[PDB]
Parts: sequence; structure tokens; C-alpha cells
Amino acid sequence: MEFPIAVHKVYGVTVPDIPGVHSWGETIDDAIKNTREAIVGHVETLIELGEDVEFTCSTVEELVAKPEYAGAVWALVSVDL
Amino acid sequence: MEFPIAVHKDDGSVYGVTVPDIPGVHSWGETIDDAIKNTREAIVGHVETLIELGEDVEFTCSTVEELVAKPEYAGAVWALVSVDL
Repeated sequence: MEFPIAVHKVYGVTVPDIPGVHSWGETIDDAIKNTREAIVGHVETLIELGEDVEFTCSTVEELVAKPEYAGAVWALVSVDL
Repeated sequence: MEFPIAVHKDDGSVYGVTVPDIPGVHSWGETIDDAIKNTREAIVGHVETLIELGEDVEFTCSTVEELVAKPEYAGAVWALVSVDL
């Protein structure tokens, strides 16, 4: 699944489709990689807890105009669900 | 709000960080900088999560001054992380 992630300025990242998951990086490239691993680790925690893992990604188009993401650089990370 | 954190060198040449006022967000990293930034992100996320749960989060923090001599903090390397509550 391709999750959109909002990178803002080090860079901070939020994952609109997965509340609570955040990451960072010195560069945008680092923030993208670190965010993907944050999502994978979150999914694994949910699996370990015995929880269902069901997500639906949004598109950037559906999120780009929300005022909370003003000035964001948008990226996409691929996570296998 | 200024959170004291205690930085530790762990085996494998990695660094861990403990958080006296939020024990459960202890974090680690491959470098000192990664470890501290990982800890700050975890503190910010903890605070934001409690706000979403409808909890109060505006409470007093410990100081390095009050903890530095406690025997359980012997050898600690101290830092302060700033978080808007």
C-alpha cells in the first residue's frame, strides 16, 4: 500500500491515514525512509498485540489543501499489508 | 516545557535515553543525535496522544538539579528537550 506522508520543517513527518505515527529526518530523504520504517514497526506492533491491521490510504489530492498540511512536501512510502 | 533526559552508552556502540518524567518513552539510536531526536519525537507524540484522549498534560517537570545526585542517576549524561505542552 502507498501511504501519503506530509514532510514539514530537521524535517518532521505525519501519516494522515495512520493517526499517531510520526517520524523525522535531517533531510527529506532520511525523513521518507524513517517514516516508512515507523509505519512498518507500527503495523508489527499491532500484529503482535493481536489487532487487525486494516488501512486505506488517501491520495495526496484529497489531503493537499487541508490547512494543517500547508507548506508540506508530500511523499509516498510503500508498506506491504 | 523542558524535560530532563539521561543519556546512556549501550553495548554495540548505540545510545539509549531515559526520561524521568515520562518513563515509558525511553528510546535509543545508533548515534547520540539519533537517540536524542528519537526521544524528543516520542515525548512530543506522547503529549499529543494524551491531548487527543482528552487528558490534561500541563504538569511540572523534574530538573537536572534535583536528580543529578540521586544514586540511581550516577554516571548519567544529562540533556534537556523542549516540548510545548
